[PDB]
Amino acid sequence: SSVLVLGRISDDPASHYEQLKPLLDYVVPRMREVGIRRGEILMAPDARQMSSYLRRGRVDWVSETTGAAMLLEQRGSAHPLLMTERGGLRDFHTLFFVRRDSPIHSLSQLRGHTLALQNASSTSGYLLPMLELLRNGIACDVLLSADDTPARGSAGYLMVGSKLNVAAFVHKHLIDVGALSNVDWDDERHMPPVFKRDFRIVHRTAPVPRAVEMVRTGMDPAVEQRLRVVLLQAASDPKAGPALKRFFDTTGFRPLDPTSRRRLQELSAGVQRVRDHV
Repeated sequence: SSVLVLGRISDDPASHYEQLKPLLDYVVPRMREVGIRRGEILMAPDARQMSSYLRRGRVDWVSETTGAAMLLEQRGSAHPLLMTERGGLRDFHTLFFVRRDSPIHSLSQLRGHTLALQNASSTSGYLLPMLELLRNGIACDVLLSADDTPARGSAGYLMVGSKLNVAAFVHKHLIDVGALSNVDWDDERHMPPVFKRDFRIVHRTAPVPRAVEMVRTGMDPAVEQRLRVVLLQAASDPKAGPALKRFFDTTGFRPLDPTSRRRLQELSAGVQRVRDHV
């Protein structure tokens, strides 16, 4: 009530912490006029724990990619505050990549082969590629280990965790295909040029909005309204520049409109379909 709790779903609380605190310290002062005296960070390992936190009022505000955000909205636990823009981009998309020497030239040829995915909360590294497979009728069974092979006829996926692991498992001939975002592709820490030069892109998904600020359901409306106003004016405030750079390189927030509302409804439909089948 008197505390504002910011978080996100995170498999790396050590890095993500420092990405959240600066913006929080910018925001908290500017909320005094609606009750807020202080702030805390509270991350969670997955969507299900974050969702519990949200419903129990232990977290108030999260910044998420849009697939992950819909996982939270589906469980009744949060709703969108603003659309968020990162690295100058409103949208992003997933691409599937193989080694150049691979026989694979199209999504349809994932059949008989393995796919590296990230973790169940990743928009670009799990939700969107699984959705893509569903749309194309490509069965994709979970594989238990890198020794396990798919059915002849189906793809199979292996959860490798990190973005770097997706690149490194495929580079080293351990798994046939990898899924990463288009942003991830041009980012050298997750797609090292030494691996990239040995990869070829074989499929692209349709884009989705890049990210969204979500707030817990039950948030007091004047707190909600004011958090919205504080973030909206942050992009243009010099005093917020460093914090926004730290906050996953956020370069803009904007209100919701009929388009972004529709596109999240579509993406939520797809996410639910991924969840219905996995």
